[PDB]
Amino acid sequence: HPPVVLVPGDLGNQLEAKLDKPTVVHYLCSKKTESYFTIWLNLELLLPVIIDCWIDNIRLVYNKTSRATQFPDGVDVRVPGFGKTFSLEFLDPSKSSVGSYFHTMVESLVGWGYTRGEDVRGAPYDWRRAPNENGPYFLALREMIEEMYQLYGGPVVLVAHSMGNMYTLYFLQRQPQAWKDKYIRAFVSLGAPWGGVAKTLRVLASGDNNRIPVIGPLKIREQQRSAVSTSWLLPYNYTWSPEKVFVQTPTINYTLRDYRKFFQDIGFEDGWLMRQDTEGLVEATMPPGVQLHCLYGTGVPTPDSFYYESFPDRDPKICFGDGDGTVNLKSALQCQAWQSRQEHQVLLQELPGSEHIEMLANATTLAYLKRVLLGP
Amino acid sequence: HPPVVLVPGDLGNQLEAKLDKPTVVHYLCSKKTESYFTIWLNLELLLPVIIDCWIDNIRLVYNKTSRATQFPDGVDVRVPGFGKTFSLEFLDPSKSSVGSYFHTMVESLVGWGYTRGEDVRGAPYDWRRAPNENGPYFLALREMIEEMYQLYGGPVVLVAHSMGNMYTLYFLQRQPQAWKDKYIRAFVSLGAPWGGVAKTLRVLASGDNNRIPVIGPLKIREQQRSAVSTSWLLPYNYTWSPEKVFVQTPTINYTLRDYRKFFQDIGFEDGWLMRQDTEGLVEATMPPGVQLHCLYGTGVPTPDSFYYESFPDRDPKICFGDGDGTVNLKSALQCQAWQSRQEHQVLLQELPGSEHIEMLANATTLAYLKRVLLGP
Ligand SMILES: *[C@@H]1O[C@H](CO)[C@@H](O)[C@H](O)[C@H]1NC(C)=O
Ligand SMILES: *[C@@H]1O[C@H](CO)[C@@H](O)[C@H](O)[C@H]1NC(C)=O
Ligand SMILES: *[C@@H]1O[C@H](CO)[C@@H](O)[C@H](O)[C@H]1NC(C)=O
Ligand SMILES: *[C@@H]1O[C@H](CO)[C@@H](O)[C@H](O)[C@H]1NC(C)=O
Ligand SMILES: [Cl-]
Ligand SMILES: [Cl-]
Ligand SMILES: [Zn+2]
Ligand SMILES: [Zn+2]
Ligand SMILES: [Zn+2]
Ligand SMILES: [Zn+2]
Ligand SMILES: [Zn+2]
Ligand SMILES: [Zn+2]
Ligand SMILES: [Zn+2]
Ligand SMILES: [Zn+2]
Repeated sequence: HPPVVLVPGDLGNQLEAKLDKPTVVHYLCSKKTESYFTIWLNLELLLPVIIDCWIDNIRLVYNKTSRATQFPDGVDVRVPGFGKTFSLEFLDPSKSSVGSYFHTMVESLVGWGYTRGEDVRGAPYDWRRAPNENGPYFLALREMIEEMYQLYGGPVVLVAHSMGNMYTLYFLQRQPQAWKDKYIRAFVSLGAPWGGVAKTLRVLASGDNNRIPVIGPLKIREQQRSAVSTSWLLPYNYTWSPEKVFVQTPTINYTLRDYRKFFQDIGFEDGWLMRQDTEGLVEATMPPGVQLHCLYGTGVPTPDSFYYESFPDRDPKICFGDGDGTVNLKSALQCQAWQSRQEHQVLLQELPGSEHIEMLANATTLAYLKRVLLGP
Repeated sequence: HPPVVLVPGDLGNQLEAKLDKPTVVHYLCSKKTESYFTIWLNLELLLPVIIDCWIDNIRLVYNKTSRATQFPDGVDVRVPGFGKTFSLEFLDPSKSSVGSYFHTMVESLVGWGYTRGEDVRGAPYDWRRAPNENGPYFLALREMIEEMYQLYGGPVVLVAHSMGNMYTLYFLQRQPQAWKDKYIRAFVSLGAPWGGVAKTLRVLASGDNNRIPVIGPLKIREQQRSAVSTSWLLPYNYTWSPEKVFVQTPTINYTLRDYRKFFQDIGFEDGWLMRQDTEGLVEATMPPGVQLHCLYGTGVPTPDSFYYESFPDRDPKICFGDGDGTVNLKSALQCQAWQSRQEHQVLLQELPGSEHIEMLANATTLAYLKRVLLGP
């Protein structure tokens, strides 16, 4: 069986932090820690009495001089488990039911003959950032793939979920074709947000605590705005219409042509700079150049626009379209466009009724993956 | 897949003729024919008893008043199969092994999904002339390209062999940039004689029957001198050195500065006029202005000069340099010069050991073409 590398989406692998901060926002917050602690996912840190401490540690500071993000002073954040699977099978070190992520898929692979950290390996990353600030991650990923090719006697299958598809596409578009032809067997794409997702507007405007409801919406908005990866997934012109209204107020309508004014009207102009930094990272029409399987969910009510009666501090009324609940269905059209652009096969597989996160543990998803890896 | 137009080199497509001649050079020659007959390639016409009849029909008459060529009186020559492929896949209507030309490439294209005369079409022409006398051909080529763009939903890839590269470069240099940006996807150049070939001197001086050995060398020289395209491919100053000696006699040495004296010393002053007519057709330093793939053969002994002990009626001693057997390797330098001169990519691809004619049917050549048309 071919070696496998797993690339998670946003919030899709653990993060750890160590503190030696010059100041704290509240006298209850720790200034300095003995060693690293799990900052995601750790329910203990999200209680209302100390939720402000967690925000001050997991947010990113944007630097206009360098056009890059920085951790807050004295805070280090590292990504554990690179080349392994534990930080990616469960999001909470206690391994709760809520935080079960890649575990079901990893367990299937091991059942088929794989060995964790050997011929199946995870490629976690700091999903708060866009690819332009994870240069070292992609170098590490290339070396891991070359290593796995040598050890297990064949090219590697890349399995990416959610935002990880955009990380993997960025990686593949920038490797030479001869390298991909030698080292990559296939690219299995699970719920890829090609061209952005409409819910990104709501995330920036008023926050979205859907995946971690213990955090108040205005508190998580502080962290979600500071993450470059949020603005990176704003809707793109090569998928959406420039006339499409994503945010509607009694006064103004915001299309994808109005991101500059949108960021100014929500009091977060740094978002516009991060959109500038990230809008051109993924080439609009360049295919990955490897055999591709695009698996996408349909039949799940998916937010396509938002109406605010009180903008932007009150939850909006959501208007729903088709998709997997997160990724709008029109994103799958991008996969179909790559057929004419590359020789390698591009297979599209609709998953009716399969939700964005739940497709990772779905038996139909795993059945498709099994045919790719083990053959007929 | 992108539409494809095939442009042949010299001798690279069939020619047909119809006769209503006022006189014949010999009483065995036909004066008037019922319909058109194949004049190239037709081995029946080349037997020694009637070889003079064929010369009198396929030669061109140069007219000093008009600075143009004319068919002999009462002879019409037409180019069959424009927009199709039959006149260009095989040079002999019997389809001999010798005359198989574009057939292998066309067969590959059809294997990849193309359809003869539909999204792959030939652009044959009267290769006896230089571009200044094929004005209507280039008009027909532009209309065919615009038609193919509309019918098949994309810009066209031009695939040219041998002299056809100079025809295609002449065409592209003279189309507006906005037109090429819309209608041309890429230009694949196979064995292009950028800047002339040294063997042209030998052709004019004493004839060269290498591609059709049944014709005596002094007889074919009559036809090759009368063809404007011969003088058009004399070595050019922007490739060769002005001090390079192409023809050596016990008395005189001929460089590219001596073409007028050369044409006088071989008793063919009309050639000097045809060189004047054609020396400025292709601009020396103007790039094609489209994405370009320059495929050139190396490692094949290529005539670079000639020594005559008896000038110019006896076969010379040949001195060999590097190239594809016909095109000297320094011609590929012209393609490398165009990188700095245009925005579109200029790719250079050496073909070690690939002969001028044989690269058209070579699997490595077709493999390169496949990636251009179908993508990675
Ligand atoms: C931003 O980066 C610049 C250049 O690295 C550095 O001088 C400056 O200290 C940084 N800004 C902050 C707030 O750290
Ligand atoms: C798993 O995916 C299949 C195919 O999309 C879908 O029919 C089924 O409802 C999903 N399973 C669950 C539990 O949603
Ligand atoms: C050459 O062209 C001139 C002008 O077109 C014409 O008058 C003359 O007849 C032509 N010469 C021959 C030999 O046909
Ligand atoms: C075909 O081209 C390849 C690459 O240039 C060359 O190595 C090989 O010798 C050629 N094949 C023949 C039959 O000449
Ligand atoms: Cl494939
Ligand atoms: Cl280009
Ligand atoms: Zn996602
Ligand atoms: Zn609407
Ligand atoms: Zn609506
Ligand atoms: Zn709607
Ligand atoms: Zn040639
Ligand atoms: Zn010499
Ligand atoms: Zn020599
Ligand atoms: Zn020499």
